[PDB]
Amino acid sequence: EEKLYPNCDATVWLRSCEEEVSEPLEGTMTGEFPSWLRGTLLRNGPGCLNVGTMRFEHLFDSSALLHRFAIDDGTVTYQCRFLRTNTLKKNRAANRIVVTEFGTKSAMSDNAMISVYPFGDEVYAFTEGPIIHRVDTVTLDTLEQKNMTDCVALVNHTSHPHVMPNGDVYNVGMSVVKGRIRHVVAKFPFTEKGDMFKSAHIVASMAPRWALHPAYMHTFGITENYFVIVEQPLSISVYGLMTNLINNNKLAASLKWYPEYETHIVLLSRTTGKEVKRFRTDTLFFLHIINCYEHEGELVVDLCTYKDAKVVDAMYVHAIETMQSNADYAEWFRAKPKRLQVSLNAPKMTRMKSSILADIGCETPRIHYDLHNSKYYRYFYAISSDVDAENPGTVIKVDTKTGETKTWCRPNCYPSEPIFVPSPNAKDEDDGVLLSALVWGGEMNQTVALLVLNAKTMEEMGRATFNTPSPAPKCLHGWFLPT
Ligand SMILES: [Cl-]
Ligand SMILES: [Fe+2]
Repeated sequence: EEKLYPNCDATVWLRSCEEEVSEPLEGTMTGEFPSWLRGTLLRNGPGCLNVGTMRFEHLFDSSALLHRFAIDDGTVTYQCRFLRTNTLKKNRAANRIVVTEFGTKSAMSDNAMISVYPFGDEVYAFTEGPIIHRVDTVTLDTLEQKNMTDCVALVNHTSHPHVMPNGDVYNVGMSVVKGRIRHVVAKFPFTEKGDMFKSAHIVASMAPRWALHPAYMHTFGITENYFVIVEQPLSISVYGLMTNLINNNKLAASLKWYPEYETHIVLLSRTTGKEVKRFRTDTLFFLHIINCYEHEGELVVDLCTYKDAKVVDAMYVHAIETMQSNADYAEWFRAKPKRLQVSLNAPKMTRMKSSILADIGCETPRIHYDLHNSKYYRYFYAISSDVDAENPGTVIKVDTKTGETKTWCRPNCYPSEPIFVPSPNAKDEDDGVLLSALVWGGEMNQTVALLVLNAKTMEEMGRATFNTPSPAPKCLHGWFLPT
């Protein structure tokens, strides 16, 4: 009758928005918002498990729900609107699940629920299939879609492209070249006058370790001189995926875990586009690389690591529903931030040094991205990933130099991925604020807030709180657009 994880309400993930907030909701302000903070926080995430009388069976299948916090002069409004995807249209028309999903068989999907990223002045919602959807940054209307297979011959891609200071976008994905799978880096070059998608081209590539079992990757790294590919022993079975698509099996069965093999860190030259170096580390699974950089002949790769890929199994609806009696659930979610380090001049297949960055589980990490991505940095921000923590909704700041942590948490409160915004006359790396979207657990399922933390102290500066007309689903990733 009793809970193994009494301080954790996993059912914050199991909500369906029943009514869109199309018109801006006025927010109840507490504390003191920074007056200088002006712009739009966009969020994306799962937002509907229901499809007529049917129900999705995995969280990754849940319908993409966009969120908008408009911030100006200490006032904040809230909106949320479903992304108008092909999958949503087809499922709603049929009033049932007619598209095969990651975790659900139909009775490829374009449910771009993972993230939102800027391509110049435009913003696109992503999943890892090749179709992305443009989003109106004011109204959350779904505008045109783009097909990355048509655009640059990507059959799939990560939902976490890298955005350069000059506006250029890089992303990694799979491409079939002369009947063979290759991992490729696509570049979407920014110019005011041009079209980033029209001028998109492949700038690097890499052969998979196993020709018909290419490695899955959710993120990739970039340094001054290299694209960094972390090739983990979780693979997509080409024939498996084809089979499941034909026979209408959930596509998750396409993933294969091979723990007898190690993880490789592969550097592709930004100059030549070819693999130039490769190193080894332990068998691990990862989703989010924190940052990569070169410093005085050393390569640094910071990422949030698991021992295996069981976190995927943890996010089945049934697994979430029954987690309070699951003795292994916390271990499935057991992530640890690690620094992988090696000399750039070291021989090929040298083992990397692997160090823990902090003695606390971290996920959905962010940094002072605009100034520190691909470069030396000191601080990252994340959310606690320990299911069995005293408070599993902790916002964490890690000082990578010292190992010092600073935290913010409140009872029954579940903050999102924190996004860093620098202060107007910023001197230091952590001279700014964190924006986080809050939901609450238990029966407090129709309240959302924008939290603003002081990045130096991790103290709450201010908060805007909203009530939604229907259940408020928990989001995944976002982006801040300054005015
Ligand atoms: Cl607390
Ligand atoms: Fe992600």
